[PDB]
Amino acid sequence: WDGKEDGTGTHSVIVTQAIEMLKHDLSKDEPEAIRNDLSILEKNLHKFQLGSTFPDYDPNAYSLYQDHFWDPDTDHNFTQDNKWYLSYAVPDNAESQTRKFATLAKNEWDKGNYEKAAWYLGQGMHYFGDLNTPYHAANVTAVDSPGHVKFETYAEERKDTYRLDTTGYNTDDAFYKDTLKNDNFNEWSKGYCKYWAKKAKNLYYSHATMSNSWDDWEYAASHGVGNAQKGVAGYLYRFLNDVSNKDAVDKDYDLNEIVVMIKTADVQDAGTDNYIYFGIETKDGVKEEWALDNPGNDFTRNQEGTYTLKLKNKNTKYSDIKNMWIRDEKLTVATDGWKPSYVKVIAGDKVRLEKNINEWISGGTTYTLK
Ligand SMILES: [Ca+2]
Ligand SMILES: [Ca+2]
Ligand SMILES: [Zn+2]
Ligand SMILES: [Zn+2]
Ligand SMILES: [Zn+2]
Repeated sequence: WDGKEDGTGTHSVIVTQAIEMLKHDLSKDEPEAIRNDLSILEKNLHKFQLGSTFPDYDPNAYSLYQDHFWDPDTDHNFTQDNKWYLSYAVPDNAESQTRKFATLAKNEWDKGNYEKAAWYLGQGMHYFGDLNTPYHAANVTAVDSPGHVKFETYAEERKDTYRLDTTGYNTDDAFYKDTLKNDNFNEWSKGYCKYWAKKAKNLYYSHATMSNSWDDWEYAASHGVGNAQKGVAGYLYRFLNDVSNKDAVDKDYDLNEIVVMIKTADVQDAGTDNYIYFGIETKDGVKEEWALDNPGNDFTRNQEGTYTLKLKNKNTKYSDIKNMWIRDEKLTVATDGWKPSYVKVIAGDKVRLEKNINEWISGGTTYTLK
């Protein structure tokens, strides 16, 4: 959907209206902690709105915004499904970005930086809103259709007439309780995004094509914007339970992947063209190393990049890991330097590591994280 950098437009209306819906839907039996925590989110509504539009204006965005797309039936974005775009392939998609940002936001909340929590959470709800956008869930780019941008502008012009006051439910009903029943957050999130994205893909094929009428577009756009609002209301419910519930027993799951986020500092010579690797060693001594390389540039000055690393072993839990590292390999004998600001690591439902670095790393060295 459309948005503007100042935190307005369709994406902002969606998340803002979603807050109003949750307030209305909160049942008389809900604990005070959920209400209180929602109020903290309301106090930082501005940062939440800004988050909700930011990814369209992130200076580290990929050239084609391919992470804003997600086809629920293939589990891929268009650069992995469409033959013309295979050399832009990137594992990151709108489903995966939703939970990256939800997980990031929980960690900020645990630390008490509610402003940043709300900014991160708004970014997560941006991607979630995109997977509710028919063109995005059908993997149809702005390039493949002039109708794509046209459809989002149409939606934008009418966004205020799409505002819902409620889901149709209170938080005692299955709509909201379903979001709580699976302790595996990543699995629930993927499953919940699958439900909404498939609805949006159906809406593309049935109603939002370039050979559909104007009445068909109003339908696709009002259901689409409405679905996003509903979906966000539920997502927020689960989020607010995850950060407020002290008595919830915490679970552990085998990792399919590790998400590694790195920012390179904004000083002279901070960047590098060296090969950069992330690595782990389990307790049994098994070793896995990945190259950090999305297509296009990596580790240029001031650049934030996210690297999703698929595990070769399937019976690995985070607590099996003994060592982590970043390794810097240089092509040539000539001395060079890289200054990373930070590394964050996500595995499962949690940010496992946040390490401020701000120290130079020579090529041919290894930096130890754990
Ligand atoms: Ca350098
Ligand atoms: Ca690259
Ligand atoms: Zn959008
Ligand atoms: Zn779009
Ligand atoms: Zn987007």
